[PDB]
Amino acid sequence: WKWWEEERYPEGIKWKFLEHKGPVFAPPYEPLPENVKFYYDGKVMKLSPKAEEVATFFAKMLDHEYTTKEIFRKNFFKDWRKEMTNEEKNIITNLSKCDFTQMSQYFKAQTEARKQMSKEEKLKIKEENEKLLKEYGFCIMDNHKERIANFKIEPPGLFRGRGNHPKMGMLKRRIMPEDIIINCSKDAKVPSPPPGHKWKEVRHDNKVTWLVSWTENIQGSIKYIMLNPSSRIKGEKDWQKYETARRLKKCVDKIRNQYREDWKSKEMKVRQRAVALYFIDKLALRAGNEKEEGETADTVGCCSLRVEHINLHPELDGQEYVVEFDFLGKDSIRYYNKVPVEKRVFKNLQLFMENKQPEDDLFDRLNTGILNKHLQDLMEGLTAKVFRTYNASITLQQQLKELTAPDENIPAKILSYNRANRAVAILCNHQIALGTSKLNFLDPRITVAWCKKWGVPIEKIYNKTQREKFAWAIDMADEDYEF
DNA sequence: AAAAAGACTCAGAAAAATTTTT
DNA sequence: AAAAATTTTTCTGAGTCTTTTT
Repeated sequence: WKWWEEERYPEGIKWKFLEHKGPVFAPPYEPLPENVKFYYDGKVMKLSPKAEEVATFFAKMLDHEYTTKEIFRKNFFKDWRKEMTNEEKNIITNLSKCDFTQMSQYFKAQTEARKQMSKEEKLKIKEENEKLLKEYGFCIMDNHKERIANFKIEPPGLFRGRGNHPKMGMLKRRIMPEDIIINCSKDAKVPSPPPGHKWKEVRHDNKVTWLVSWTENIQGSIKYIMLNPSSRIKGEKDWQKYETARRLKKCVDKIRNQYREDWKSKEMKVRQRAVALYFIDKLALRAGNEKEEGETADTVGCCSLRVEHINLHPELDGQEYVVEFDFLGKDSIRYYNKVPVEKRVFKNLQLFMENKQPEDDLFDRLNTGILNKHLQDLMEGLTAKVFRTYNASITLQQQLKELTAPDENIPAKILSYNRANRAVAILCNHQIALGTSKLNFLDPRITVAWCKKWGVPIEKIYNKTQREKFAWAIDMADEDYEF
């Protein structure tokens, strides 16, 4: 169904009808075989069901060094006791006297056991799996069958944040139907909660896209279940995403001229803003929103850089006015880069950097909101993130341009393609991994044009899954598309 | 005015399928 | 074939940006 060949809905309205079967809850907990033992202070101790299970989580991760760290254990053990009966709380005073080995051994067993299984067994579980997909992996939005991305409820276990995360080891509880909110069209058949239960709520909100949600206990973040990238609802937003970035293309040099001018501004705020944008524009720096203390690991972005994240070098290794960046970004991915900037920028930074402590905010007097506000003014619907797309995609365009070899073999052209990709991955700082940018930053039409231009079969670049994702791009693109 | 809540994009790990060698 | 290597898929965490609320 070439949904791209249809009329987009008004703004706000996401669909008119929607019907799903709700989430597949995590299966029940089967207790350990009586032969599988736990010991506390070297004394066999059979645990309460809830307690046992939790111990199993830990027991199941015992080999990761994860389990050696202080936050993890502290976080872990605390939560576990909560799940203990009173009397258990009385005996297990600490985690250090617990023996999860028999527990650890057991599962490892189960592991290899599975890793060696009969082929028939291998197929039985696939057919099983497949059956699941047919039953809960699709929904009906408006007039068609659409696949649901994540239909399996998040299973209880131990929280695993990125980097030096303060909530590492905390227990994720089991989500009950009483925690789930259902989103569907009023006229649609309501999925029936499991026997003996009730949904938290059933809503019919067509301004949103999700079919189910609930709140994740450890961060209080709302989780959702939405459709597949192949969705119209998904593919449309993405097509629009790239559309916007091309609009930026069309007024980038203008915006640029402005900020360069603002560097000169009287009001320092205007200056911080402008420098900040310089970076975003030039280095592809993220917004850098203000994170809630103690909730996540310490990672910063453009607007949230603390003065200690950059080191100013009037000169270094040949170049002058070099900015040395060194911080952890989203997912705690490290950002390190020595950058020769405009003398003006450099000068502003010294100024932004004076009279402060290492922990102070470089661009104090500035935030993402302030930033984006100005951006939208410059261009309707313009945000810091648009810059990243624009850059990636535009970088891909020229790179492939200058790199694409006419007197080249398909095998050869593919590499040209992949190098052009590295350049992007490089700027986006994906760690090197071309996946993210290929999948989320590059206007696929660019790749479709190229394949066509160079008589290279899409199949050679895009995998099955990706093709389904970029089908719009695939079906509606000239050899002559130009981002 | 601002902060908390809400929703949707993008991120690498872990795992599972596939392929490629030995 | 085994087992090692690579690619694909699943998972859900981590941001951006928005809207509600106070």
